Amino acid sequence: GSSGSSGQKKDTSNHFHVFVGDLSPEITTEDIKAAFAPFGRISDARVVKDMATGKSKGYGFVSFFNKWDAENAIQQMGGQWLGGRQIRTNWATRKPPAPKSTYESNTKQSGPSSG
Repeated sequence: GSSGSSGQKKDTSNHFHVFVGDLSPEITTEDIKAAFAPFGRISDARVVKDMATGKSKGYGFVSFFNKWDAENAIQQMGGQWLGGRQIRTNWATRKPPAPKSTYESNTKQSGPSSG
């Protein structure tokens, strides 16, 4: 059959992670997995919980194997209702762009030598 395994790396590096918030107080990890299921194949997914009481933090995270899945969800899901309340979605992590670019030739040399 056609090769290519689903995910042979325990680390979530080649995946597209998505931030999720505004979740209801009962919304579990399975609620999120169900909600984002029709948008793509999920691997990592959880409901953030407070480290002092162990109760719902309000936010969660999801991670899709392909970009197109995550992109679709961020746009569409960001305004939909889950558990009877709205939710908020965006990219879990990003990187800022560079300011500007130019070119130069200042780094000249000669090196009158042989061997």
